[PDB]
Amino acid sequence: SRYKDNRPLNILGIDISKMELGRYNLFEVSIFLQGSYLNPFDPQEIDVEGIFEDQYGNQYRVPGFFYQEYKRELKNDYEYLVPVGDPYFKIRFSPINIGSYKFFIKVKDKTGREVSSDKYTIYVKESEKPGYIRVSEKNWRYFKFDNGRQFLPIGANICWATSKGTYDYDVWLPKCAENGGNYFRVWLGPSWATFALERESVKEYDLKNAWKLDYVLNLAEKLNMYIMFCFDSYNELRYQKEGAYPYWEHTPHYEKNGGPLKEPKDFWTNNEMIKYYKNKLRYIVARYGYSTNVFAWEFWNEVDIISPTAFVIGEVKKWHEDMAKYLNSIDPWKHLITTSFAFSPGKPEIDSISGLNFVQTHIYKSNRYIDALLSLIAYKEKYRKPHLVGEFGLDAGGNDLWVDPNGYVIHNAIWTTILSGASGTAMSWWWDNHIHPNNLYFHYRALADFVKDINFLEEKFERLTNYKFNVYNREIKVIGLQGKKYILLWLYNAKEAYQYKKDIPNSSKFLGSIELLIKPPIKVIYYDTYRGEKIKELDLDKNVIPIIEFERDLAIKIELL
Repeated sequence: SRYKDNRPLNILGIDISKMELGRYNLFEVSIFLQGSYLNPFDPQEIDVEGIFEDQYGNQYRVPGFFYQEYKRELKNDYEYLVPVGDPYFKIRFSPINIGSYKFFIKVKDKTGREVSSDKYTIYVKESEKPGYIRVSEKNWRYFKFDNGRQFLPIGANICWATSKGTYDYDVWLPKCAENGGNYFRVWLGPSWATFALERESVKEYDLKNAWKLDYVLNLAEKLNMYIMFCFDSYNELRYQKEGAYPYWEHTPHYEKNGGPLKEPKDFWTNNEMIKYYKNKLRYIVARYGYSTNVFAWEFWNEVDIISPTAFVIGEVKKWHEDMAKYLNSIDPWKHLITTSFAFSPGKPEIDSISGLNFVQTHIYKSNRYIDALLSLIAYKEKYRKPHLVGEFGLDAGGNDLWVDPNGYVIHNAIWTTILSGASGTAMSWWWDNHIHPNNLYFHYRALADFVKDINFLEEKFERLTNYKFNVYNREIKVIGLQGKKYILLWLYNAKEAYQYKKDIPNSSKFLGSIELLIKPPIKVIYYDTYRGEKIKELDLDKNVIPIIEFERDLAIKIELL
């Protein structure tokens, strides 16, 4: 209990960030106090709250959190954080309405004593921020911002850094954002992760790693990127003898390492573990919940491949139901909640839980993965909520790096997923050893520029269904969406799309045609998917679209006039 205090409870000082703020901007309160508590991360020992009320009567109860300031530096090839000052408590708020707010601070410690601040007033003006990310009420396949604009996630997994820490995100994130990326995913476990909160203990959280996550979230705010926070990964509950990067023997949950659990099965029902896990959720909401740049809370990376001794489907389902209910109840901003599975079809018993707002797929497959993606997207429409292909690659073993230096695999997957009705792009692995060093960002730029001016929420897109290819001596296939006003096609050469040896394709002849069930007149735009630019525009009085010569794949945007 390194942060214990044994003094009578008293507020010693309050600092306020700024009294005039924009909608959805951060309003931060610093609270210096003394009190009686063994563990500042445990609300039964000390409970700090900010109570906010807008002009319209809406009330927000925001949990406070323990904080240490650091100053970062680079020591050759690793990040080093120097503590600045004593630790203290913070409250982080974000106003969803404009106008005036009144707020006060309340603190209670284990002695039962309670103290309060007096009431403060702040004023909120309109801003440019679109708000929090929600499921669209117009089309449950897609996400929106509070202001009604669509959110189409484009990006990749960027789940941890090297020893350089935040200095790696300083490089990766601006490159992503300038190439149309607006999304990434970070890991908050296991203990070795850059942002691991439970690093030494499941009862107290790592203030250095939490500060790094602050930094990366602040960078995402500056770049208009939105983050999925993955709280735990399967490795934590997998025994060494089971392989697949196991970590149970090293995890703080295990009694051997100071935790409450004798075996990983007990995670789901151990009373002490459940209490600590709720304290962790409270800490995460307190420290990061304000941010509109948190896209989603994700409980687990691939929970189905924890130890088979630990996976009891009924217990895992009840735990997800109960934690989703708890998290929603304490999160003033009601962020989206999800979880993930290694088994590509997922677990319907868990995916159908109402408290999980969208479903995910992870898939690593080397052969005919375009058809596999299309099949999984069609299948999971049964859940009537958005579907994110949250991990994709050729092989979990890392063959992609030497098989496909040009990123054709990534290219094929991001076009297939978007034009099959998934909520966003397939999210690649290998950010640090593949995407960045091979400079694969241009693939995303081309795709983002193709889709950005379409409002997916209102097109009533359906997968293309009544088509007729007329092509001779080539095998061309199509992935496509048909809506009220646009038809979007991705055509690929079945014999070239899965070969990765050739240079990036570097378009005047007629190849063939595709006939669609549409009413002319139409405008046809041919789009180079590697250079990310229009090749050709064509007005047509009949429903037969010519296919121009292409090497690997080609995109076509058809507007019904």
